[PDB]
Amino acid sequence: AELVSDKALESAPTVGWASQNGFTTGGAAATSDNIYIVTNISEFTSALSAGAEAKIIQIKGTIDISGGTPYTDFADQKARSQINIPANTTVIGLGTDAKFINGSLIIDGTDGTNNVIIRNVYIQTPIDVEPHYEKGDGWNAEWDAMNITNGAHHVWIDHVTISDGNFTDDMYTTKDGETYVQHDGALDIKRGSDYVTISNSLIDQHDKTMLIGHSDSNGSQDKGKLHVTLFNNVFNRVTERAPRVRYGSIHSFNNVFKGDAKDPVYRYQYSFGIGTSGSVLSEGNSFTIANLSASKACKVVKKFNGSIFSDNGSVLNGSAVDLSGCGFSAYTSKIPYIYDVQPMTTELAQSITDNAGSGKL
Repeated sequence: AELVSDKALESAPTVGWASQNGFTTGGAAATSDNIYIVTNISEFTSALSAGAEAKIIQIKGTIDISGGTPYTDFADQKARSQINIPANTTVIGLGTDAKFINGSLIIDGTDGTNNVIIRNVYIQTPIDVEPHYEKGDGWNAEWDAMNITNGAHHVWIDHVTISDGNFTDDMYTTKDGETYVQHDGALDIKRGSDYVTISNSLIDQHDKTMLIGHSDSNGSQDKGKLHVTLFNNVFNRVTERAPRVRYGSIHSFNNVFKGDAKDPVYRYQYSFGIGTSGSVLSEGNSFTIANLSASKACKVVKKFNGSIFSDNGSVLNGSAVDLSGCGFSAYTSKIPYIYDVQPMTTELAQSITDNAGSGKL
């Protein structure tokens, strides 16, 4: 097929981990026969089967991963909804309505997957039709919007939007006196994955959001990996976990967080969650949390089994913050790439808001 989106040939920016120890170029080097334009699930997987071949897959309209047939059970959903992205792929949205629904975009590096670029597309979080019951922990949903696992590396998420969509948590029903939880995390990055850059993206309206380093026992595999750079993104109405990281080395700068500690549906808990052996370097970020007094600024960065967190020139409700008294060790590791962290202002944050997410490339 032909190439419509001209920016489809782009590679991740010099800035970020996805450009360290190798470049992320997706299917740029795709041959004309590896340049598709899918409009439905059949075509989508049909193209994706080019496997490790350089490919440019253009999304036109909404792709209903369910193919119109709702999932009968867990098996069914597992079987059909987990769409895999093969190495050297560039999934780019066309125009403003590039959307995916009833599924999960999986970047599983078990078969060597690497060098992926999901760009300019909306992914509405999937609804698990058969949540497991962890007695004492109640109902638990299974699928995310996008999962990067099993060593996957050199992935670039840009102008992507992950949201709950037409089905938000306040629409949950209740099964056996418990709340039928049908949403898992929005974006996951686990089991050895590395070199990831998320930019100009929007995660809006969701509970458990981004979990990096799924388990704090997996250490050995996760140790010294999971380098994620997040900049110019917007986390709006997300309950917890901008990055909630174990082992990882998160670089979140010039991002826009906006929520409300008393929201009716997604109550702000924190943004950065420093987990076991995790480290986060926050800079020039904008934290606009309704109902959050400056005298409680440390609510934005919560501890777990970690401590390495450093922030620079970020703001809470339009004014400089000081997380220094929150009790964290300094981020001593170096950032290999060169970068310009712009001084966060109302203009900037306002600007970042306008250009974050799909349909705005």
